[PDB]
Amino acid sequence: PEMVRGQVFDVGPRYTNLSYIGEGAYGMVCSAYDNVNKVRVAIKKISYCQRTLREIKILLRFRHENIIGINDIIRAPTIEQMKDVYIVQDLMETDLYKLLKTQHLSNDHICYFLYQILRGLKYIHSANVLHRDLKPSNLLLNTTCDLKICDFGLARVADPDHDHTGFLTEYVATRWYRAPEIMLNSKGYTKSIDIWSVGCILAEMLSNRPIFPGKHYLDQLNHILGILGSPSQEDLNCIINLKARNYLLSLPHKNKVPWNRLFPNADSKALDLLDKMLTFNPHKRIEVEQALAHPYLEQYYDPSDEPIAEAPFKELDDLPKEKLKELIFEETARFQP
Ligand SMILES: *CCC(=O)Nc1cc(C)on1
Ligand SMILES: *CCC(=O)Nc1cc(C)on1
Ligand SMILES: CCC(=O)Nc1cc(C)on1
Repeated sequence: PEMVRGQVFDVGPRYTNLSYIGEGAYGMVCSAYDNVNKVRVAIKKISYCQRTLREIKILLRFRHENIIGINDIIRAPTIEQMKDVYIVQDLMETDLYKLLKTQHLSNDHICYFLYQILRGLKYIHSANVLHRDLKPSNLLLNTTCDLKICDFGLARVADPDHDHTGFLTEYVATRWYRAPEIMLNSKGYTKSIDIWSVGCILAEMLSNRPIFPGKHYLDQLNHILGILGSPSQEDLNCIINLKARNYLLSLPHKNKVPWNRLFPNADSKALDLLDKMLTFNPHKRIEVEQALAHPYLEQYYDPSDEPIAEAPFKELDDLPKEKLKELIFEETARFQP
């Protein structure tokens, strides 16, 4: 079996000429030459977690141009022998995190990237799925700037009727992209949580810097309020939880920072859409289909070419380890000879 940085990376004879790419959310990732399709591919070693089963089930069900697919899964032929799982995907030149660290984006690139994010998100939301961890590093790009959403490890089926929670409830997803309501009264079980993340991504494309780089849980909220300003009476009245509402009432009045002052070189239509995605009240926040129909995206908008899922998708953290391993074995069976 082939080895990489003194660690087993056992992808069988189909995949050769490994090159270390780096570490991702799951472990070691290499490119390899796929001797069947005659192209280099990306391979991630997984070494279970409910997140692995969630990713695999979702990615195998979805089929969309702006969502990363699974090309192949490598594992031992039996549960008893199965230790590692290798997930083979299209090799992508880069991701939006790397690109923003190094490259200024043209307005045309920002518009095209945002279109493709929203086009992919339309499909995810049409399947009643929430991604819940949208951020630049989870947006892959190829050499021609085709964009694909990845990492469904934190995804959930939407459940708005069970979204309410108390103030300061702990949350898993990446802090800088969390909607204000996560810190106040929301479990992140509604589609509006993903639109906020997209808004944060758009702002980050406009300036190459994260818009709300909070250093800890509550500081994230105070970055958001530092730009949006104090919520209105109406928006406060929507927060029925007293601890959350009284926290907000305790704060000094903060003025809204105009978007054109934060992003003086931005397209005005981009800033109108940004405003609508970064709305404090999640009930007032623009939805994915409205965002696609926004004038900023008029060059691209074509709802007949923005497909939806054939059916809604449909738990994991309630199962013992032996049960989760058995389920991963079953979900990956289709790739065996
Ligand atoms: C879905 C995100 C992803 O695949 N990212 C990644 C892989 C590597 C090696 O670094 N980032
Ligand atoms: C708290 C009341 C509220 O904001 N609800 C609401 C607003 C909109 C557009 O839809 N529901
Ligand atoms: C599917 C994942 C992927 O292609 N990841 C890569 C590729 C390069 C370079 O950097 N990350």
